Amino acid sequence: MISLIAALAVDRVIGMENAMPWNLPADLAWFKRNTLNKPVIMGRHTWESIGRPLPGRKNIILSSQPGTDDRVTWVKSVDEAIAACGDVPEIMVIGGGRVYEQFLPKAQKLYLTHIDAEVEGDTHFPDYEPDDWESVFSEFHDADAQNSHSYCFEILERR
Ligand SMILES: NC(=O)c1ccc[n+]([C@@H]2O[C@H](COP(=O)([O-])OP(=O)(O)OC[C@H]3O[C@@H](n4cnc5c(N)ncnc54)[C@H](OP(=O)(O)O)[C@@H]3O)[C@@H](O)[C@H]2O)c1
Ligand SMILES: Nc1nc(=O)c2nc(CNc3ccc(C(=O)N[C@@H](CCC(=O)O)C(=O)O)cc3)cnc2[nH]1
Ligand SMILES: [Mn+2]
Ligand SMILES: [Mn+2]
Ligand SMILES: [Mn+2]
Repeated sequence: MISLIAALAVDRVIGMENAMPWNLPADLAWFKRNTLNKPVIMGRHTWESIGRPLPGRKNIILSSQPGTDDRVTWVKSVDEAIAACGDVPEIMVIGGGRVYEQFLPKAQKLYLTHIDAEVEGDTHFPDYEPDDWESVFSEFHDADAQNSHSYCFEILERR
């Protein structure tokens, strides 16, 4: 099974200048819980944005060019990325925009955080078709001293 996980600001913005400008510790904790002990697939730009391997997960990087770090696994196509995960119950696709576009048609589940924040971005989550997806979990949180925007955790499953 393939799942996508992402955090979206207003208008599906996910990034600006190869960074995420907000800071929501509760959402990063949600990301860790939902990805630990699973393989994670990311594009090369997102690898550079994170800047180090994510511990406790098999890190698989898509790039058309040879890899430059043997602490992670490098692959050259979507099918190779999936194969490199092996026989696991759930593969997590962790972006960025280009990678999400390619894996969305193959995904059964979306883990989306909707953040009540406006930021001028250059990368968006794919326009997906709402009719194709059932919301099976949603949990809203007001802003607090650690998290400066309100946010909603949602899990959707392909109908
Ligand atoms: N808010 C969130 O949830 C979230 C999550 C992830 C990322 N982000 C943000 O998203 C932005 C990065 O997204 P992005 O769309 O620019 O880049 P991306 O999807 O992370 O990386 C694109 C790169 O991946 C490689 N690639 C993708 N598909 C491939 C394929 N089929 N075969 C081979 N290589 C492939 C290519 O690398 P080569 O050029 O080396 O061939 C391509 O240039 C950053 O701002 C980041 O902070 C946000
Ligand atoms: N919901 C969601 N939020 C995100 O921030 C997110 N980020 C990415 C890509 N970028 C990043 C950037 C940093 C870390 C990171 O530092 N993660 C640590 C945090 C642990 C914690 O804060 O408790 C990790 O071990 O996962 C992960 C992904 C992909 N999907 C996402 N999905
Ligand atoms: Mn092929
Ligand atoms: Mn197999
Ligand atoms: Mn806000």
